Amino acid sequence: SNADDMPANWTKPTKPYRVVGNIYYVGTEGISSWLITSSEGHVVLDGGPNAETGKLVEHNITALGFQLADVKILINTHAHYDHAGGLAQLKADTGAKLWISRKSDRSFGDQTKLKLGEIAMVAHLTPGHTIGCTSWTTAVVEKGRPLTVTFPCSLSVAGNVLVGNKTHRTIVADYRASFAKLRAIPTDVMLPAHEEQGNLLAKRQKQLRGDPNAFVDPTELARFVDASEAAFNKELARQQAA
Ligand SMILES: [Cl-]
Ligand SMILES: [Cl-]
Ligand SMILES: [Mg+2]
Ligand code: NI
Ligand SMILES: [Zn+2]
Ligand SMILES: [Zn+2]
Ligand SMILES: [Zn+2]
Repeated sequence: SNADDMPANWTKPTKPYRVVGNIYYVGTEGISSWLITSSEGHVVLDGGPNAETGKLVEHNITALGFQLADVKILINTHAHYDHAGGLAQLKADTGAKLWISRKSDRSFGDQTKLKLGEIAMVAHLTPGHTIGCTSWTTAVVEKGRPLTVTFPCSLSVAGNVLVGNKTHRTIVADYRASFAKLRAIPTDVMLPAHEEQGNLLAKRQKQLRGDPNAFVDPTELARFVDASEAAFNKELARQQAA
């Protein structure tokens, strides 16, 4: 069965940086983690694949000039190890409250609003890969220009049973509804959970060369959903033939 070897870049350090507005990238080369800041405290979304990368996230937060003690809320895209594995370490070292859609401190439902000072975020449940998959949205202002931001879950089909799933019986219908929900979200800035899903490394280089809108592409979430759904369709067709 699945050997769960980790691609090398999932645990490879990369320099943290400001993306847009009050959103900062603090993850690894391959696995995203995001710091969203306010004068009343910060949110961290995802923690990388293990306790060691959770420590790396901590040090990226403080390398950007912020205080770890000011992290107040931890959130998640989906609760598998590659995105959630570092959250327990961050929880222990920050005393922050861990939000997880229904060890967690608060459950939440679809359209839940998270507010912390200037931070306003909205959870959009996007079940499929797991029943708890959560995509997050927010908005920022960058050089006086308003921008909408979406943190989609991974839209993965890795290890999913799509025909005769006895656990998640509605899995195919959930995926298809989640695809539709994500398409219906206007999104100037898509910030995905894996580097290759957003070309984040190359965008960071564009930014260092002076591109002020390197992360802005209002068509990208539609293109990501379309690509994830094509891969979903292919895997579904394979499992149906077998
Ligand atoms: Cl996913
Ligand atoms: Cl994934
Ligand atoms: Mg827009
Ligand atoms: Ni389309
Ligand atoms: Zn997963
Ligand atoms: Zn992943
Ligand atoms: Zn998902």
